[PDB]
Amino acid sequence: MEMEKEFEQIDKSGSWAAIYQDIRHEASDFPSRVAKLPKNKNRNRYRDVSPFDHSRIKLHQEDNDYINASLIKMEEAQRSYILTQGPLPNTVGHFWEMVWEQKSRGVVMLNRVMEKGSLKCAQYWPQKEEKEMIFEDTNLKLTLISEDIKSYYTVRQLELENLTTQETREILHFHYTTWPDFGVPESPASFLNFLFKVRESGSLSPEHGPVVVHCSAGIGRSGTFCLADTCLLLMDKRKDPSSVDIKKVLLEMRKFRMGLIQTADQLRFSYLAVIEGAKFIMGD
Ligand SMILES: Cn1nccc1C(=O)NCc1cccs1
Repeated sequence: MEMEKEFEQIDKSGSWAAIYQDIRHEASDFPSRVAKLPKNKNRNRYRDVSPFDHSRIKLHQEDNDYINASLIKMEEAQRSYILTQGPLPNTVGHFWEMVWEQKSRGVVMLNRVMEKGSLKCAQYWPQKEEKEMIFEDTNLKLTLISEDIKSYYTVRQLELENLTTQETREILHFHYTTWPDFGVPESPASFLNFLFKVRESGSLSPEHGPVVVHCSAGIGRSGTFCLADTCLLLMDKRKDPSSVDIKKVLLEMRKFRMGLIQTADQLRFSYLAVIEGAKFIMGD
């Protein structure tokens, strides 16, 4: 079926939970043996969220190459994304090592450091220009260059230096700051505006390594971001945009990381975002 009318048909029939459970039943199951080794327990935020072995990002290190991060490679859309958990106190150096080694231009953050009165990820970037951060375990230096605070998101320019070679690179930090502590946003308008700002920066384009996207577990809000982006790109590429099947795209992405889209409310929000986004693209 088309998307917008499949949408109203699920609303009128109140069957979002049943649709979402079907997706969960059909999703791929692949091994995640490296994630479950005992030496990696303090590298995982949640015991039930792990990268598959076949798609995990490897650190360029001979001691321990493990990070909780996955490469989502979308062949028809010609887009790739790295989805990862919010960094932990003992993995902030690994996180920036990955950004460096994978040649990423941008980092997309969809959570606040504290939500619901608890810490959802480490404070992994510097908050003042004159107070830079040094990660001694991976030999990197990170400096805040500029910060632009808007009503729904903040954009930061960061300098990442590899202290071993003295090479430097500019990294863009796109921080969506207004996702509610409970539920999903009422309107997708500010989330779509944010996605378009990430696109306009070049961070999603083929001349750079894959964008790094995270929330707390790296599967819920993070899944919504890449699902909406890929679906809109396919609607632009195909002769028949109504052929794009958001459930099929989501199942394809779940071949690369488990659990993408965590609730039926996030599934409905993803439909809403793609539907509204397709009108603004045109041609309107
Ligand atoms: C050390 N350890 N033993 C078992 C599990 C862990 C662990 O590091 N878990 C992740 C988190 C640490 C602190 C906040 S979340």
